[PDB]
Amino acid sequence: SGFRKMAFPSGKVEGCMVQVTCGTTTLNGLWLDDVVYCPRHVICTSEDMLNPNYEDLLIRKSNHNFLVQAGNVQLRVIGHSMQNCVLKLKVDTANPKTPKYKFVRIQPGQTFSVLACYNGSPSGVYQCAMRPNFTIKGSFLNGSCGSVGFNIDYDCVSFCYMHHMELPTGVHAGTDLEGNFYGPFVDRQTAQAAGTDTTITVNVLAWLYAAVINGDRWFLNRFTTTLNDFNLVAMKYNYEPLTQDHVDILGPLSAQTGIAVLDMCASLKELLQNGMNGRTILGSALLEDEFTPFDVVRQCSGVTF
Amino acid sequence: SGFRKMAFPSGKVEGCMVQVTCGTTTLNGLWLDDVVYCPRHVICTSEDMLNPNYEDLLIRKSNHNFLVQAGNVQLRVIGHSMQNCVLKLKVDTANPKTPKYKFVRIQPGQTFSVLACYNGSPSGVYQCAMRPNFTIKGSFLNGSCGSVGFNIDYDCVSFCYMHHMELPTGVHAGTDLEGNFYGPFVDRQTAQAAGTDTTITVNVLAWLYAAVINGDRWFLNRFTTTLNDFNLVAMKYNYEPLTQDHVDILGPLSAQTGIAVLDMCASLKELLQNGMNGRTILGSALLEDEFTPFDVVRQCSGVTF
Ligand SMILES: COC1(CS(=O)(=O)N2C[C@@H](C(=O)Nc3cncc4ccccc34)c3cc(Cl)ccc3C2=O)CC1
Ligand SMILES: COC1(CS(=O)(=O)N2C[C@@H](C(=O)Nc3cncc4ccccc34)c3cc(Cl)ccc3C2=O)CC1
Ligand SMILES: [Cl-]
Repeated sequence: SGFRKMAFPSGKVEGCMVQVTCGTTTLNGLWLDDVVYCPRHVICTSEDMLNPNYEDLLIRKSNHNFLVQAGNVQLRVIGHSMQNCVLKLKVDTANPKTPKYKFVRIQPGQTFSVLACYNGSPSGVYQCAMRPNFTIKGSFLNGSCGSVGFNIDYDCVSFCYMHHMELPTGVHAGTDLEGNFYGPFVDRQTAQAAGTDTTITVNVLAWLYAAVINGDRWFLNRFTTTLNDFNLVAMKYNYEPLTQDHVDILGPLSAQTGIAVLDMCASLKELLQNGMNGRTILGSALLEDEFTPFDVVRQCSGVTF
Repeated sequence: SGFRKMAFPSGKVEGCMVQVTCGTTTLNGLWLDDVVYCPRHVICTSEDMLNPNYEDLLIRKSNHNFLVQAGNVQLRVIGHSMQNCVLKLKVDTANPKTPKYKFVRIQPGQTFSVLACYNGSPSGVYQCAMRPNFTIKGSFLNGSCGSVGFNIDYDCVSFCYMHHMELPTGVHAGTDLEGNFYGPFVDRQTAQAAGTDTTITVNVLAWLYAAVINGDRWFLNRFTTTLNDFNLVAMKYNYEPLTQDHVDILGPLSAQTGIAVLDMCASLKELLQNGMNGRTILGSALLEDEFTPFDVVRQCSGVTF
């Protein structure tokens, strides 16, 4: 029993964190095999940030202009290249702590663990989700650039996010490990704003199933709904549309609890209308959307209470 | 910006997790130097658990009855002894991954990171607090016994909790690393209940300071109060008493935000008597009490390990 916002154990990722310095700028890098990956804005001065010409700035750099530090050991840079918004520094030593890994680009609604780092040193681990507006609600300060997001399903680490910037609303933007930004963002200090955010409906449904598995049913009702009537209602509460894909994905949780997806959809509709009336669901007074169907299956028991 | 329930990086602890098997029972162990620490109930069958005489059960065991597995390597048990509710298995190999460590007994209200393990393999990391009723609200399934709680102080891991059991309410009970239970619990299959819980007042105040640092000030008011007046209010809402020690500990957060601790108490008093009125604080509709004053400072300043 219990249901917590659970992050993956960070040890496999901690062994890859390094500190990258280019002139006056210092940030974090990810050292896998003989390559160190970091945000390309490490080559920028504060006077460059508005409209940087990265190719022009990079062509003026040599290998020895990049200082890479792993613990208290200096790594020797023997090559450098740019792939989209990520800089790849070839080093003379393969990381002995390199775990089995993959680079994956995730979709909105997907969750991951973030290992927040400063000066190549991990300071904390937390779980978060890729918001529908392609931002993440992280906890990041100046110097956290280069911190990564990952999932560790089985023994392989799937890297899905590298931190690049904070937007004026306090939310964060970054790229996949191939340097492609999530969302309509750019690595420039120009005016950029996150689009209107929405609640991840399939994730709220998954979390309602997690509550049934753990013994709670106060929110269920005798009603059902069509998929379209649910979306007509939920979108009036800024909820993302629920697709047939989402309904199919919730199939196993539906079979485990005995509650059809569209019946859980009717329960959600009622919750949005009534609020909780002083009650909580899994220790929360809000509807939680940062647990996917896959997270619920991984954390909860296979036997309903 | 941002504020997350953040756990310490788990890597130093992951390198210590092993699987302990005694007959039919399998659980987790903590391997530090040449000793493996695990719950002493590993020697119990389902019949023994009803009324166990642990010394009598232990005297029957030999070193070879205990199977200890570190990754895919079998460790050789060369001795065994009991300290309170923890079993100590002496092994022929010192753990090469043993970090700098201490065993500390924490007090209610203090927080720690939990590395949830199954079969000696870490599956997740989450942050939680020692509740005033000495239980923890964890996320644990069968096989999680032996999972540990810890904090990191500079480069030293302070082990403070080892998981033993789940109570009927779904909350958890365990011991320090010297086998002393937190709370009025015993290690046996018998009816036990968590006492009435209370809210950790100094922690709610710390979290209100965190919200102010993050630009959430709607709950601030022009009022102040006294320790006597506020403690009457706290007693009424099942809040733990606030002492002069708590006020002193909140001193730095008070100086950083410009809000005197009893100024923040008058905000908390108004929140208790009147609610949030449809508003949230740091994305929560409840008053959060699982962040200590030190956690707020550490996360708002980026301390690394
Ligand atoms: C909105 O103003 C901020 C960010 S900034 O310092 O002005 N800044 C510097 C930098 C940036 O965001 N860095 C940071 C990353 N993560 C969390 C940060 C929390 C505080 C300070 C900086 C942080 C950046 C990088 C790129 Cl690729 C593009 C733009 C910027 C940029 O705008 C103060 C929040
Ligand atoms: C309250 O009923 C439960 C627990 S139990 O299975 O009946 N049980 C087994 C065991 C125990 O708690 N184990 C578990 C620990 N953590 C999470 C667990 C989730 C499910 C099952 C077991 C879990 C235990 C150990 C000690 Cl030292 C003393 C007593 C017990 C005990 O009572 C069904 C939840
Ligand atoms: Cl995805």
